[PDB]
Amino acid sequence: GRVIRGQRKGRGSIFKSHNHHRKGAAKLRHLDYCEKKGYIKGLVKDIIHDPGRGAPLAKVIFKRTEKYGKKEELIIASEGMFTGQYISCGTKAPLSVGNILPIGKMPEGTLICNLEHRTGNRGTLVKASGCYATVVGQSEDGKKTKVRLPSGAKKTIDAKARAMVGVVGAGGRIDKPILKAGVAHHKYRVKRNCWPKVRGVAMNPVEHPHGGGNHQHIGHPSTVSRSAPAGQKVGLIAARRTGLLRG
RNA sequence: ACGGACCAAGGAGUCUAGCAAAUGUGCAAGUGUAUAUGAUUCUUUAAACAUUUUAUACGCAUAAUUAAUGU
RNA sequence: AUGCUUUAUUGAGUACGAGCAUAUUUGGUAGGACCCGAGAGGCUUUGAACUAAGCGUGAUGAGAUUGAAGUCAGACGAAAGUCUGAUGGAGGAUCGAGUUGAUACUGACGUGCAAAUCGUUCAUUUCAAUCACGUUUAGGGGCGAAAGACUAAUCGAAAAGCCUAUUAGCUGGUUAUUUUCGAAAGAUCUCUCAGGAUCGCUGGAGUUGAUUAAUAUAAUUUUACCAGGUAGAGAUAAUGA
RNA sequence: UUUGUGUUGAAGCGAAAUACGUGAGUUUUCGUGGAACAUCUCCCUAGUGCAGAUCUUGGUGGAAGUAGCAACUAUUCAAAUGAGAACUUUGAAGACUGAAGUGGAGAAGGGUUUCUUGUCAACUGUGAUUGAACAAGAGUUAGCCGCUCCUAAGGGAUAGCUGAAAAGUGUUUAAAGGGGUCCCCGUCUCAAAAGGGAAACAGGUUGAUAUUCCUGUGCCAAUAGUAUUAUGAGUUAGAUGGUAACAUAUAUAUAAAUGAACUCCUUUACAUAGGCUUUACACUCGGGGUGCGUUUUCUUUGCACUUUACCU
RNA sequence: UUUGUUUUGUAGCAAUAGUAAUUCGUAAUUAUCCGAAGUGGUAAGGACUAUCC
RNA sequence: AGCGUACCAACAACCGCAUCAGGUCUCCAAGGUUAACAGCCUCUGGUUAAAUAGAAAAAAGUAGGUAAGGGAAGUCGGCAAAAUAGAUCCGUAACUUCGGGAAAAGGAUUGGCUCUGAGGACAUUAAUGUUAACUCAGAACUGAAACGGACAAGGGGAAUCCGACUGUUUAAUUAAAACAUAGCAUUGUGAAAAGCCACAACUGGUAUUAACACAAUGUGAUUUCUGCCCAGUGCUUUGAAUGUCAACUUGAUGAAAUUCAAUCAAGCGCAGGUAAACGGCGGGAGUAACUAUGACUCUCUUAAGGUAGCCAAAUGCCUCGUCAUCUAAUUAGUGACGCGCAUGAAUGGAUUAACGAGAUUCCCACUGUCCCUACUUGCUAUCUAGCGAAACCACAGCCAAGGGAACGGGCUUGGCAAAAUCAGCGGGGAAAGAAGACCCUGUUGAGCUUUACUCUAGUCUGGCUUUGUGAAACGACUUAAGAGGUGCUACUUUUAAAGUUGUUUUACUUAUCCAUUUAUAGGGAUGAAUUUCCCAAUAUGGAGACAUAGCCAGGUGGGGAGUUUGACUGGGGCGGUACAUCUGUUAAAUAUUAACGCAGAUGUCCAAAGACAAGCUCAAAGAGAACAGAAAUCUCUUGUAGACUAAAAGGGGAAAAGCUUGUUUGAUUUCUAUUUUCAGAACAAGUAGAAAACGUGAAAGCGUGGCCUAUCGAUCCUUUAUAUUUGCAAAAUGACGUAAAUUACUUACUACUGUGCAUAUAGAGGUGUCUGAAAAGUUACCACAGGGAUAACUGGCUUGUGGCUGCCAAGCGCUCCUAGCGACGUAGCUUUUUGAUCCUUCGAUGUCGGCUCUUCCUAUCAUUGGGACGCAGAAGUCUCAAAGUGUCGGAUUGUUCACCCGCUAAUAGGGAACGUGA
RNA sequence: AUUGUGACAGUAAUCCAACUUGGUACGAGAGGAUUAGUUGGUUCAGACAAUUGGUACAGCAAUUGGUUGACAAACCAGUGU
Ligand SMILES: [Mg+2]
Ligand SMILES: [Mg+2]
Ligand SMILES: [Mg+2]
Ligand SMILES: [Mg+2]
Ligand SMILES: [Mg+2]
Ligand SMILES: [Mg+2]
Ligand SMILES: [Mg+2]
Ligand SMILES: [Mg+2]
Ligand SMILES: [Mg+2]
Ligand SMILES: [Mg+2]
Ligand SMILES: [Mg+2]
Ligand SMILES: [Mg+2]
Ligand SMILES: [Mg+2]
Ligand SMILES: [Mg+2]
Ligand SMILES: [Mg+2]
Ligand SMILES: [Mg+2]
Ligand SMILES: [Mg+2]
Ligand SMILES: [Mg+2]
Ligand SMILES: [Mg+2]
Ligand SMILES: [Mg+2]
Ligand SMILES: [Mg+2]
Ligand SMILES: [Mg+2]
Ligand SMILES: [Mg+2]
Ligand SMILES: [Mg+2]
Ligand SMILES: [Mg+2]
Ligand SMILES: [Mg+2]
Ligand SMILES: [Mg+2]
Ligand SMILES: [Mg+2]
Ligand SMILES: [Mg+2]
Ligand SMILES: [Mg+2]
Ligand SMILES: [Mg+2]
Ligand SMILES: [Mg+2]
Ligand SMILES: [Mg+2]
Ligand SMILES: [Mg+2]
Ligand SMILES: [Mg+2]
Ligand SMILES: [Mg+2]
Ligand SMILES: [Mg+2]
Ligand SMILES: [Mg+2]
Ligand SMILES: [Mg+2]
Ligand SMILES: [Mg+2]
Ligand SMILES: [Mg+2]
Ligand SMILES: [Mg+2]
Ligand SMILES: [Mg+2]
Ligand SMILES: [Mg+2]
Ligand SMILES: [Mg+2]
Ligand SMILES: [Mg+2]
Ligand SMILES: [Mg+2]
Ligand SMILES: [Mg+2]
Ligand SMILES: [Mg+2]
Ligand SMILES: [Mg+2]
Ligand SMILES: [Mg+2]
Ligand SMILES: [Mg+2]
Ligand SMILES: [Mg+2]
Ligand SMILES: [Mg+2]
Ligand SMILES: [Mg+2]
Ligand SMILES: [Mg+2]
Ligand SMILES: [Mg+2]
Ligand SMILES: [Mg+2]
Ligand SMILES: [Mg+2]
Ligand SMILES: [Mg+2]
Ligand SMILES: [Mg+2]
Ligand SMILES: [Mg+2]
Ligand SMILES: [Mg+2]
Ligand SMILES: [Mg+2]
Ligand SMILES: [Mg+2]
Ligand SMILES: [Mg+2]
Ligand SMILES: [Mg+2]
Ligand SMILES: [Mg+2]
Ligand SMILES: [Mg+2]
Ligand SMILES: [Mg+2]
Ligand SMILES: [Mg+2]
Ligand SMILES: [Mg+2]
Ligand SMILES: [Mg+2]
Ligand SMILES: [Mg+2]
Ligand SMILES: [Mg+2]
Ligand SMILES: [Mg+2]
Ligand SMILES: [Mg+2]
Ligand SMILES: [Mg+2]
Ligand SMILES: [Mg+2]
Ligand SMILES: [Mg+2]
Ligand SMILES: [Mg+2]
Ligand SMILES: [Mg+2]
Ligand SMILES: [Mg+2]
Ligand SMILES: [Mg+2]
Ligand SMILES: [Mg+2]
Ligand SMILES: [Mg+2]
Ligand SMILES: [Mg+2]
Ligand SMILES: [Mg+2]
Ligand SMILES: [Mg+2]
Ligand SMILES: [Mg+2]
Ligand SMILES: [Mg+2]
Ligand SMILES: [Mg+2]
Ligand SMILES: [Mg+2]
Ligand SMILES: [Mg+2]
Ligand SMILES: [Mg+2]
Ligand SMILES: [Mg+2]
Ligand SMILES: [Mg+2]
Ligand SMILES: [Mg+2]
Repeated sequence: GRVIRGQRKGRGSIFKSHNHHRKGAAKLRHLDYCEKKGYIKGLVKDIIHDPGRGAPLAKVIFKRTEKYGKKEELIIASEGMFTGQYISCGTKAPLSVGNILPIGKMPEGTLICNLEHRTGNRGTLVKASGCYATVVGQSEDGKKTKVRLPSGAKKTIDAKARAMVGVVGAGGRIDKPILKAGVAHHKYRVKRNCWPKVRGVAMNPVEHPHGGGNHQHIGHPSTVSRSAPAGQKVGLIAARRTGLLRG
């Protein structure tokens, strides 16, 4: 047989990310003395667009505290921020949209985004456009905070980790029909080489488990086990259930 | 039924190991001078000549049979 | 126990030794093995000047048609709203040169101009558009809007050199004269039925005999003796009609 | 081993014989040839005897003076040269290409095919005096056109870590290297003759080069120390005008309006579609001047020329 | 510092160059190089409007 | 400063083997007509050359043009060609996703010349002057009624099938209904200990990412829908109640090696979920006031019994289904019907405007497709001067028949047969090209698949090491309180003490691992910014002896590797076993003898159905005896086997080989000579005997399985029996046994000597392909060596079947065998049907039908001349000589065949390699 | 060089209609021949061009675009139409 299409992606030759015009990685600010004792405030200079990403980025300027000079950050922007705005980051910053606070000082019900799942991590969890989380519970002895992730899962975090108040901007962009093949050609042109897609039952047996036959059918159960080797896991992977959902 | 338009040159049961039968030769209860060494051997000679100054190198034969101690 | 005894059975055993060395020929075995002949397998290297996909930097598409939202004006109407004229320039919109392709004649040619060309006809031109140079991906691997397609006239596994004079129960060939003898195409076993081993049929060596109109001998008769259930017959004898 | 032939002609080859043998073959004559050749007296030895294998290499036939020498509209008259002109040169005709040209200028690829002179053994599928064939000599000139410098998609390396090595990765805890006077910054190197980017124009000139040569007029970059003269400005440690938007150094030449560490910004620097508008090049009309053409008839007529670069 | 001009200059380069003509012996002269408008083919600049999961 | 600078850029300087009609990237761009850088003509610049020229000019070709009357009658099919086209002014249906359809369909006009009208700017005063530039309307005249005059330039309409649309594809035979697509649905994953994927290892891709994300599948716009089944196969969830399931570990025994036990791994099992997972979704019988039908009922039965829909559909064999319509005539088209061989719901069902170099039917226009051909132009062909190849070639080229390897140029017998040469042509040379690609064979391959055989990367699970420091709690070996029984003894029975060892559960930080940074302040209270108080004196943060890593062990594992997938055979395959055996016959009177010949049997059975002895006589019939009868049990007569003897068939058997009794284990251990098959090998199955111990009978005797002919198995390995026989490579193991003697290394004698293993001899565990390999499929993507030893055509022998012709006379014909016929039976002929066979061809004889063209036959349809009738005439029927002359136009189908509409004089049947593809 | 003989080989014509005979023969009626004659036609064969039609790069005329200054005369657009 021949190596399957999904196996070739791990070599990373024509399947690497398309990133010529991207603007940089979005991080929080590095944890230091100011955000551990008081707070520090930086000024929003511009909201810009990142070619591969749905959400927009804010360009925000802080003033160096250990030397004379200015410093730059790129941060996922929450819906409501404007150019000319001052935001404040630290353990003692007030509760307002756009500030960055430790999650252990937020009351129950607050909507947060751009969260650290470990302290000092510089933000990993809630980042896609239109997404938010919810603070659901606080530990009685401190030290622990409970949140509800966009997928619906519940997760307990260290209570010193940081997050931004508000929701990710540019929300609602999965409600417009794409409606044309060329529109999707332009969409993935700036992401990676994953489109269009030929389906397995239309191939020959050498190159897919679904190939061959005189009638274009699968011929074997399409739910495969978690333990199958690389060239064989191709249908529905370790599915607990199939068919239309009814609840 | 297949190969062959014509002419000249080339073109296919051999070599080595190991066994047997047949036949020629030498000696004969024996037979074969191994590897070496010797010599008034040294164009030929890489051939030929020699054998350690009641005489235990080795092979095959002179005795068979049995899993075997053995006989 | 220095085991004994006629027993019976077995040995490639014994009963006053024949062997060893050496030419040559022939037979069967291994080797390139009488000569020339695969489809394949393995080890190590070369190629993206063609073509496939991604990426960087640049360049290119005569002319014409249609007329979306927005805007100005006029007419109705109690409100809500509705009618007519112009302006405007949207769309994987329409026709069509060039460019990019290849529907039909199942046309020409088919010892071609050409190892895919020529003529007319046809599809396509603001977009999933076309071209150049640079750059990434290398063989059981790559690339594929998917035809087992393409990867230098080579792809249901590229090209180059070695292992290698690989192996073939199968096709083809196998070179001076005269003289003498002269077949088999049955049989047994066989992953055996286009093969092989074994018997039979043939040749060549050698000894023992006969050479005494004898004896041994004979695909022949005669004399003596033996065994048989086919042709014929029977159905009033058995069985079955 | 024996015993023989040859310049008074060996081997080989061609045609033969009142010749021998059942036969394969021996033997001899004449011609050509010009230097070696046998042994049958008996033995030894081998890469030792061809009609074929779509056998191997080389040479030669019938087919046969045959198939054929058909795209791209098309040729004619006279003269020169020459041994010899349908396809070399000159003049006169009739025509084609028709700016999306067999017109001009470059890239990839080629490497002297370029030029002048000579010249025809072979080639230029008919001819050939022609030619990109053959021979002998020549010809390519830059501060301003390019490369060279920058960085891109990317390639190769360093430290470390893997692996027997060959090789694979490329900061993954390097006392990394460099630069601003001791302190700061901080891996190296290559990859674009269409992307970024100091600076030039016109006329003339050769058989063959030209924004490169000649003539004239300009521009850009660089230029160390010491003095001396000259130009100009400023305080007698740094000038003025305007209410403002902002402006001012015109000396051969608008050259000078202080400003260290440290810090911020701008230019380089950027997609597509649609119409409106401006300037330059292009084309056209009517006057003036100059040359040419038609002219039985008509035509104050038909055609050509009437130009002006960078730089200040 | 105000006017039609006393007046020149193709603003300098620049006519000394180029082009089209007419003469003079086997290289020199001389004359011209100037008045008003249309069409929109190509190129570049300007101020704008629109499109993008 | 250094390096480049000539020339070509295709037209002969480049690549294509060449001076090849091919391929190959950028910039400049005039006049006329026009919307136009289109087409046609022209000025500047370039050229007048092409591997040749002259003459002639017929067949045939190739590229073109025209054609009276008809108008698709041609053909599989309107293939090719024709018709239409620019602008302006009118007029436009069904249907529809309201955007379209649309250039729908249709109608009228257009030259030239002479005129009229309408559209701007500027500067002096509603007046006056100076000046453009191209468009658009109207009118009169005019001409062989012509005018987008050349160039350029849509045919349209009514319907059916498929795909929604723009897009993509097999470079060089397939451009599509195939792929893609938006829309819809399902699955996995909260992260540097995560999902999917790469790598030998170290390390990487997605990732400059974070559920509105990345990854893996299916279906394929909109509209309206998406039924029932979790039994099977997959996937997935719970676990010490729970069976099975490794290493390690612990215990018991033993001199030890061993041996025997026990225990919370994952898997499977047990118990659930899931169909927009793979997939599935029934028969029989009766019944309503005429028939017919079956709302209704009864019955078998599944995990569930095909629901909404839809149909002789690109899906229906029968089939050219039945009805209607379209035509003159319809295997075609459309609309209906439905027990549908074998329709059906994201394997998507049913529809659908717009779109398409997609598949089909009809209508108008148009025409040389056709009736039915003719004429004409260029370039070839032709003759000449120059120049000048190749394929192919056993030898060569007239026929008829014969025989022959069954189709001859050569052989036999005949016909005949007279130099040399030019141009055409396609009957033959079973013509050329290529070691047949279909079929079979080979102990020759390869690609692909899987619940074929054997393995393997990856992945999941357990142990040991890496691996340090404290604590607690439950066990278990080591002690003390008992119901009982047992023959002192020998064993379970109640609650803390013993030292150690173990599960498990926590705490610590320094091993180990991860993250962030410029390793930049010890814990609490849309200007510029640089020369306080209290509390204590490993860069930081997060995990932590768990991960990770190394060795070993178990599960899963077509993702991957290697290999296999019998023989016979009226071709192979499917069937069967004729593959190891046995009875009768074919078998031709010794013996042997074939076929997928004929009628059958075998892989067993028996403590007696084996051995011996004695007594007895069987099947059946007749007569007779209470219930008793056709048959119960009793006597008597007759009785050559007509019974019985395990199982096929054949042979044998009467004081027995059969039945009934009595006693028994000869169905026992060892050895020879030999018969059957046959090589005169094995196995196996038999015959005659010898040595030993026994049974039976009074005894002579008989007995080594079954009255005779079938009833079965090598090497290697394993397993139990036998022995006064052996071994384990320098030696010993009963035993210092028995006698002496010591002052010890003393002397002599003996059949009998550790665990475990090996070995000799005998039986058993099995190979049925039976003289004995551990073995699944597919190839329509295909390879190689061969085969006319072997299939798919023509030809050859045969003639069952197919077709045609005879003989006899029951009966038909009102009557009457034979005008015309002829049942029950019988003899032939032909090779225009289909079979049977396998002789020729597999280093190749082109495989259906039509079109075209010639010739042959007669078994005569018409035309010529006759005979007979159940013959008035007319019209016909049977038959003789006879092959001279004819034997058509169309609708449907690829058709041969068939069927219908027509005309005719009649619309006969056949052959020539199933005549005829250079 | 003219005119001839002619062995042998090839060979060619075919079928139909109407009318008269005749509403006759025959027949109860209904119906209704043969044969011969006349005038035409189908298929085939061998020629031919007075008439009709087809054909055009003899010829004459008309005309679109372009080009010679105009008229006249012409030419190009592979045969412009
Ligand atoms: Mg496919
Ligand atoms: Mg597979
Ligand atoms: Mg499908
Ligand atoms: Mg052969
Ligand atoms: Mg041949
Ligand atoms: Mg030779
Ligand atoms: Mg000898
Ligand atoms: Mg060989
Ligand atoms: Mg192999
Ligand atoms: Mg390339
Ligand atoms: Mg590319
Ligand atoms: Mg379009
Ligand atoms: Mg073509
Ligand atoms: Mg063709
Ligand atoms: Mg396929
Ligand atoms: Mg070989
Ligand atoms: Mg003889
Ligand atoms: Mg053979
Ligand atoms: Mg007998
Ligand atoms: Mg008889
Ligand atoms: Mg000699
Ligand atoms: Mg000499
Ligand atoms: Mg030889
Ligand atoms: Mg030869
Ligand atoms: Mg010729
Ligand atoms: Mg020439
Ligand atoms: Mg032309
Ligand atoms: Mg021209
Ligand atoms: Mg043009
Ligand atoms: Mg030259
Ligand atoms: Mg020259
Ligand atoms: Mg020549
Ligand atoms: Mg030269
Ligand atoms: Mg420069
Ligand atoms: Mg880079
Ligand atoms: Mg560089
Ligand atoms: Mg540049
Ligand atoms: Mg030059
Ligand atoms: Mg130069
Ligand atoms: Mg040059
Ligand atoms: Mg080459
Ligand atoms: Mg060329
Ligand atoms: Mg040429
Ligand atoms: Mg012609
Ligand atoms: Mg005409
Ligand atoms: Mg006509
Ligand atoms: Mg028809
Ligand atoms: Mg027809
Ligand atoms: Mg057509
Ligand atoms: Mg329509
Ligand atoms: Mg489509
Ligand atoms: Mg399309
Ligand atoms: Mg193709
Ligand atoms: Mg095609
Ligand atoms: Mg599809
Ligand atoms: Mg999809
Ligand atoms: Mg659909
Ligand atoms: Mg289930
Ligand atoms: Mg378990
Ligand atoms: Mg199925
Ligand atoms: Mg139904
Ligand atoms: Mg239908
Ligand atoms: Mg029809
Ligand atoms: Mg079904
Ligand atoms: Mg369903
Ligand atoms: Mg289905
Ligand atoms: Mg010619
Ligand atoms: Mg030749
Ligand atoms: Mg013949
Ligand atoms: Mg022949
Ligand atoms: Mg003859
Ligand atoms: Mg022929
Ligand atoms: Mg073959
Ligand atoms: Mg072959
Ligand atoms: Mg294989
Ligand atoms: Mg496999
Ligand atoms: Mg077979
Ligand atoms: Mg006999
Ligand atoms: Mg008897
Ligand atoms: Mg008895
Ligand atoms: Mg018995
Ligand atoms: Mg066998
Ligand atoms: Mg056998
Ligand atoms: Mg296979
Ligand atoms: Mg045969
Ligand atoms: Mg017959
Ligand atoms: Mg042949
Ligand atoms: Mg052939
Ligand atoms: Mg043939
Ligand atoms: Mg008749
Ligand atoms: Mg008849
Ligand atoms: Mg035929
Ligand atoms: Mg026949
Ligand atoms: Mg053909
Ligand atoms: Mg045919
Ligand atoms: Mg033929
Ligand atoms: Mg006429
Ligand atoms: Mg005429």
